[PDB]
Amino acid sequence: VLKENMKTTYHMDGSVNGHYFTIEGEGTGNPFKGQQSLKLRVTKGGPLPFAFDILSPTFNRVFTDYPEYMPDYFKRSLPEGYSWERTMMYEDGATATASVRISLDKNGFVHKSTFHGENFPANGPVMKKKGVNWEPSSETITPSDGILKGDVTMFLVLEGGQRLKALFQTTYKANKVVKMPPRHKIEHRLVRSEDGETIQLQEHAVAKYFT
Repeated sequence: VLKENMKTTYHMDGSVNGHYFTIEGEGTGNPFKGQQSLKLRVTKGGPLPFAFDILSPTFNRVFTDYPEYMPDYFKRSLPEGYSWERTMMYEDGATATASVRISLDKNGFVHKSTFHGENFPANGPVMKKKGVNWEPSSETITPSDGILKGDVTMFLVLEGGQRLKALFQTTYKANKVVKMPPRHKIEHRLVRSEDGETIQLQEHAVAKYFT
């Protein structure tokens, strides 16, 4: 059952510019209100020599506020769950891919991810750890042959105020056949903070039709 207070355990293996790392952590949130808060720790390869923000959107569209009148592909995928694949193309030529499987154990969600980043400029804002936070965004969600496609133009706010642009494209694939929504959008607000060792993420997400 999907709880009003739903927990997640996270495991990520990844590399950025050939630097391998591992992240583990926990989350809690209200999936029906599209709210979640995460506590993440670097367990291998820390301190990360890159801005954590390029990883944060990898750490679950179940935590989206969907109206009753719109099909919720992600909540309908439960308890079987779903997986997703994502490409992230930065305007400076840097590229990243992410792969995630979302499933359940007795305590809540199990979130297992991989992340491969390369060709971020060595003296760019990401390797110099100048990321602050992503801007709020609007992701277009489009059905296509059993899976959903997501398309969102992202802007990472840097120290000093300039913005690094990247195009995110995601495919979302339920582990069973589920009824699928029409084209719509999801409005995101993802905020990163820090508590000593712990990297903290909070996301709010709401689904809406266009117009």
